[PDB]
Amino acid sequence: CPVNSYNEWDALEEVIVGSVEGAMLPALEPINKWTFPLEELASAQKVLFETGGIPYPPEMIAVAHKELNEFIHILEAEGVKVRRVKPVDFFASFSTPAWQVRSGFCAANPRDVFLVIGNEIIEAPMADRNRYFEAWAYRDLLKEYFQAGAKWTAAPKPQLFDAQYDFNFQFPQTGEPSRFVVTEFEPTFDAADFVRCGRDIFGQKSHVTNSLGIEWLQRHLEDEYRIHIIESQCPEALHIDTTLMPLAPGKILVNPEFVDVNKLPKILKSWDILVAPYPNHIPQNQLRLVSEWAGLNVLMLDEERVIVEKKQEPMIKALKDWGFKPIVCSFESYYPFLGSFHCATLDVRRRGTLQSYF
Amino acid sequence: CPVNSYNEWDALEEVIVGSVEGAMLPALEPINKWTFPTGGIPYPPEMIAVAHKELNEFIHILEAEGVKVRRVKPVDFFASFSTPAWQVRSGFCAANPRDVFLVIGNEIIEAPMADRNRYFEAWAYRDLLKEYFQAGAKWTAAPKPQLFDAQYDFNFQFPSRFVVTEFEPTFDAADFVRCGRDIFGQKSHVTNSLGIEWLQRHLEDEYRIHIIESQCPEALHIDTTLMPLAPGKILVNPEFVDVNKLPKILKSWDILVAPYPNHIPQNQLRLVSEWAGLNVLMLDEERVIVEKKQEPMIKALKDWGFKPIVCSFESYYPFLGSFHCATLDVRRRGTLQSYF
Repeated sequence: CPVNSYNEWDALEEVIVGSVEGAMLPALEPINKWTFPLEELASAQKVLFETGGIPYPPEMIAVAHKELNEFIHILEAEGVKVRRVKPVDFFASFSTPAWQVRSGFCAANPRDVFLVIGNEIIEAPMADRNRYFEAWAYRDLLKEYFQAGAKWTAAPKPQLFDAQYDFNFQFPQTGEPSRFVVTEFEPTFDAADFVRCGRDIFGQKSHVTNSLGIEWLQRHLEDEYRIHIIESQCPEALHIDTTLMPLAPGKILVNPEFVDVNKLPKILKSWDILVAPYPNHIPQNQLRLVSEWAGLNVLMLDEERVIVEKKQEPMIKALKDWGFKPIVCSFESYYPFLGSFHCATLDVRRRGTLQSYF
Repeated sequence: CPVNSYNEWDALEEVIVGSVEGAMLPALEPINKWTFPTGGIPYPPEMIAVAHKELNEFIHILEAEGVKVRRVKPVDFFASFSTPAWQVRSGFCAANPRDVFLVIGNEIIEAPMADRNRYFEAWAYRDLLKEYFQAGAKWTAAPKPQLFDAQYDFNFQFPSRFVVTEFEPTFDAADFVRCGRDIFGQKSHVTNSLGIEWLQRHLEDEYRIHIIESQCPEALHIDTTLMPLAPGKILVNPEFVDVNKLPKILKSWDILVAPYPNHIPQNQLRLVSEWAGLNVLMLDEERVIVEKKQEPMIKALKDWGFKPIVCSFESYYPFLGSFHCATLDVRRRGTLQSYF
């Protein structure tokens, strides 16, 4: 079976890599405006439109395609087979009986759309209406893997009625408990709100993943897996792979601003908590949807070799001091497409078996 | 758990029933024209009204027999919708729950349906599905198909051969009938080999799916062809099935060959075949709902030792189903067993 991946670190044999061609800007409503701190909202709301329909600037796609090519060259030189997803018509509008949008998004972030659990690929029930058909660019690959023995399932496709979103939402106060824009109307989650450690999987609630979605995944995986939910302190939370990143058995990288290490699930007590260094560096781009914590979005080729971004000099040094072997790559041109190395990949085959590590 | 159904015959406790409200006529192209003896046109209100009346008496019969009957949500079938690759003028209706979902034990599976107009047909059921999930049910979807032009043979002509191609997995749930650890299915104008193979893999830990060969050139759904009525008793359509070519495993069962109806349903709009009389619903191993004009079937079931419960339902036929099509048995009292 060509699909076999149980965690983030077993020796990487085959990976799907995203594509920035034909990419359309994120839509501001009703989710993504809440990924901006209030002081960034003014600039972002000029750039991003209500329901999509605006392409990424061609020059941004071109520069990102160049760094993507170098990233792929590194992967191949390190012995990984790379499957390049082909663009499709993200510019096209689509509609359901209840709502319509002006375009899709893009295929830059395979990690958001699918979970790989052992020999199974699961299509996520995504809360973002503009991403309703994002699996389409991958269906050639999925049908190939299914023909060769992979399991392939979907969460029920959500309706995404207005009831799924809190239109009175406001960020909590500094004291108050966390809260996000999605409601409990129906199950939704993005796959990248989860990271995989064999029989134990860690997730978070976010602006796209609600309790019903987590409950759905726990029931789907209940025979063999346990899902543990962390609390993020990031008010803009959307995806966990700049917050909590397993690197190897017994080693987990944690964001010091988004995680209170003293409130982490107790199962993590047997592991070494590697607290990420501060980057002292804000990436810049003509659209600015960056978080400074993009440096945590690393990709493990095995328990030792880790791809990390060239300007993340503190992360590179910490990884070396922690015993890893960083392989550096320029990749900040990918950040406006809302991912770095981990977001940009789906690790469909890592050599290994299902174990418990805690 | 409230969802618990392993076959077509264990004592029936809870059922979802279809609705004809807001129904849009079926679209001819590219599937349905090959199944008769892009939408946007409603069913005549008079046709809906008469069907609604007979539907209410069917529901009354079920409730009088101790069954809990759940009704769906009224939704906008008139609305158009579109994907990046295609658009349609409307949906269809919620008259046929049996087509849209498969109930396998405690799991409800949403079918990957080949008919573009039925892409959102699960929407009328989602309040119930979320209730059952909240109460412990498993709830899964086959990957939602793209339904590109490549999925259909537009130059199709009757010869077995069907309109759906092998571009991607598609099936309608009603192309399968359930016998505990063994399930019977068929290829049809909407269910292809990739679709069957998907379901076989999804259910491989506990179930075996046996494929029969339909002789019906218009084949669409198996529940007028092959109908398990009780352990060791299966009703077979003599025109659609060669009894000598049935799966070897059926050797140990009694094959009950359906009588000929000598009756063509009379309606202004006639889209189902004369074999609609096989589309019966079992309330247990003995009580069976059967349509009032199907006098040969009523007599045959009686002689075979069943207890027919008669109901007028021909006004539902223009909506492309009868009793089995119009229901989804979510709970029958029983466990998973082998019957072969």
